[PDB]
Amino acid sequence: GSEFTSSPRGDKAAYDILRRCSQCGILLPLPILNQHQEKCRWLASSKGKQVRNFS
Ligand SMILES: [Zn+2]
Repeated sequence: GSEFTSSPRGDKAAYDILRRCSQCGILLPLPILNQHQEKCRWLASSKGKQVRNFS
């Protein structure tokens, strides 16, 4: 099988309100997530190397 959520990790009952970043590993509630969204977007936009696209 190739399923997920099948490995040992910490236990909590609030992982649905929190948000996590697949490239940063930090967890934010909601108002502090705005600072992550701007900075993580700026880095991901700036990280543009070996690019090639034409018609
Ligand atoms: Zn991030």
